[PDB]
Amino acid sequence: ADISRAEVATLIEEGYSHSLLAAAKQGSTVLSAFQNVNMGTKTTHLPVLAT
Amino acid sequence: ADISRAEVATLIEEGYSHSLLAAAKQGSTVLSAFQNVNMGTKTTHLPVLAT
Repeated sequence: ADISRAEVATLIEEGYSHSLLAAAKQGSTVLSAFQNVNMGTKTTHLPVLAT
Repeated sequence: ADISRAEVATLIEEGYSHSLLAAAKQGSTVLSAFQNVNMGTKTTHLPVLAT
């Protein structure tokens, strides 16, 4: 007869590590490339020179 | 049985922005390339060597 690894049960604990549990978040490209314009309503008009 | 956006009509105001209504004006090239001579009268004579 013997002592197997399965004969010792939860005297053998399993560990945990968060060393692989991170990812950098990536923002919107267009929100950093261009001016953000605040709005107060669904539709904003912008006049532009045309001739 | 509900209020759509088109059921509220002009209780919704449309907005305006001038953030797109600007342009730098471009000067004359010949007035920056060459000497600007201050004239007091319509005609100035300049003699030049010719032979």
